Amino acid sequence: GPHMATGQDRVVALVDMDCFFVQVEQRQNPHLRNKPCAVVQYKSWKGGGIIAVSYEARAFGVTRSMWADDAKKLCPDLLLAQVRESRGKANLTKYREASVEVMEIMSRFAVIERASIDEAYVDLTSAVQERLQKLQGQPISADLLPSTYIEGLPQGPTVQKEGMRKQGLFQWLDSLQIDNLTSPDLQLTVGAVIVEEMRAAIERETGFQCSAGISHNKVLAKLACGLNKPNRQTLVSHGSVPQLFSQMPIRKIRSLGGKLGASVIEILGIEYMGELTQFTESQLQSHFGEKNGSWLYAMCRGIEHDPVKPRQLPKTIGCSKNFPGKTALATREQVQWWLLQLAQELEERLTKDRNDNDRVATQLVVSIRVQGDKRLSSLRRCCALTRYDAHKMSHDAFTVIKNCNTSGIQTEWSPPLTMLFLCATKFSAS
DNA sequence: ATGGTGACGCT
DNA sequence: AGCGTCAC
Ligand SMILES: Nc1ccn([C@H]2C[C@H](O)[C@@H](COP(=O)(O)NP(=O)(O)OP(=O)(O)O)O2)c(=O)n1
Ligand SMILES: [Mg+2]
Ligand SMILES: [Mg+2]
Repeated sequence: GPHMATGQDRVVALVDMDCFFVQVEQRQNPHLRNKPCAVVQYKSWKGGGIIAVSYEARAFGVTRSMWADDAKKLCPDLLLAQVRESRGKANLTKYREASVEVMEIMSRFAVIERASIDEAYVDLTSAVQERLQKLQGQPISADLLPSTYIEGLPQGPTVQKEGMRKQGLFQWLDSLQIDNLTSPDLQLTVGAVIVEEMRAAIERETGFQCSAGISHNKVLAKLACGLNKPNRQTLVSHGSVPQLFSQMPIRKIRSLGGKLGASVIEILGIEYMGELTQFTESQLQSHFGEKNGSWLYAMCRGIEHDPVKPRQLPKTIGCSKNFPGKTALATREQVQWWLLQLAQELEERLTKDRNDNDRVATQLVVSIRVQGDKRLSSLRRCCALTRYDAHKMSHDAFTVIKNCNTSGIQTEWSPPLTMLFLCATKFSAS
């Protein structure tokens, strides 16, 4: 009791852009605003692969990974924006640049951890402590939280979404202990006021809307973020965790959406995150390893210690292309031409990175797939990256992979190559 | 024949 | 080092 850590020591937010690549295209092209629309890559094969989908198009059943020809069957008026193609491949520069817009804004508020192209964690603990000193025990108006949901409320003793949101917010604020600066719930609430300001800045300065979660750790903030997406933010308090977890499928928690989470379900015979509380730490460690068992034991109680890492920039800059089915690369000339395309895009991105960010990459990782292997990568080889030169990079890549070629005949490639990937890594200051 | 990414863990 | 998992 008096020695039981409750994992209420930090205020962490996760900001996640709404339908991000679609909003980038809608900002650019006003004709796509407030329409069913999707972003597609590669138009020739079944109208292109959908990679992002506006909320209006989601209502028709359009999803990511669908072919656009198929999505048009569900939504005949779907509008499409296509990813740029340069050097024979999809080029994601525009989305990378839009991501820097958002991340630079967020960084004004707090140090961020870039978790993906469209989301960042924020450790707001310090900012909250400072704002609590100005909010000199004065209560927090609902007007300061105009887009905030308090998960689990309203509860206890209006049939529209906004009415429910407000009732829940009022319950929460009416019970809050504003005179106590160390109250975790108070800290979260001030965290949420800060996130409202951050989200308004993002929208004002970019035109982009986003969702956010506010809780005491990354996993709860991420989970919270998705509860009321789009264009809303969600506060998940420590106290909300038992009910929230009681019906929360295990696969919804970050890192449990794959084989480990499946093994939790299978081995333990459970379905919901809350059901984990019934195992000892040692029991969990015995099935899932020391690190995972300890993490699960705490996480099912709403407790996690993973810090928000101070890192705004990607640690790797990579370029890849798949060559599926019959397009697989079967000649040495093909392999070299495409290694060069990749190397050229990579050179351009690396040169810009070095000018903007005062660093240089030092290692080149070369990864390939051969026809017939059913693993993402078949083979990964590193070499030194000593010059930002596409012909050098492409020549070196070829050098480190050429003995994969089981062909006797000189100019053929066997088995043919279904993927090429160049990744610049091991950055140093410059 | 979603594809083109990116972070991190294990041995 | 090279392989694997998990995810946006
Ligand atoms: N498999 C995936 C997942 C994401 N992305 C890109 C396109 C997305 O717009 C963007 C962000 O991913 P996301 O957050 O998973 N989804 P998105 O922002 O489109 O919609 P929301 O559900 O977040 O509103 O990354 C991708 O290209 N391939
Ligand atoms: Mg998003
Ligand atoms: Mg995201």
